[PDB]
Amino acid sequence: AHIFVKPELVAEIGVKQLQREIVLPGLVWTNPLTDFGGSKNDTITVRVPAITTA
Amino acid sequence: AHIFVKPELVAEIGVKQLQREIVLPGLVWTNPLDTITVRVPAITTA
Repeated sequence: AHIFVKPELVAEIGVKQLQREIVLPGLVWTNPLTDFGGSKNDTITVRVPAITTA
Repeated sequence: AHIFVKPELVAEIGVKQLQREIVLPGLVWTNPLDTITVRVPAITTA
């Protein structure tokens, strides 16, 4: 029978892998403490004030 | 290897111990002054 030699075409019709929408990083508390360098063991230990009872 | 001398930073970021909200005082009849007496007016019949 008739046999033809043809290329193998490749196209990008816009399909892809569906992925999550980024929401979480904009919500949590980011960077209250910055000077991690210049502190022992990379720790910026936060103080919490004292309360008392009468 | 390399050794650096760094201080222990202590910073306050607004985190504080959670405390109650003062609501009850001001809703109760307070009388600044040893003791005080309150006189209730008399009522009668007819």
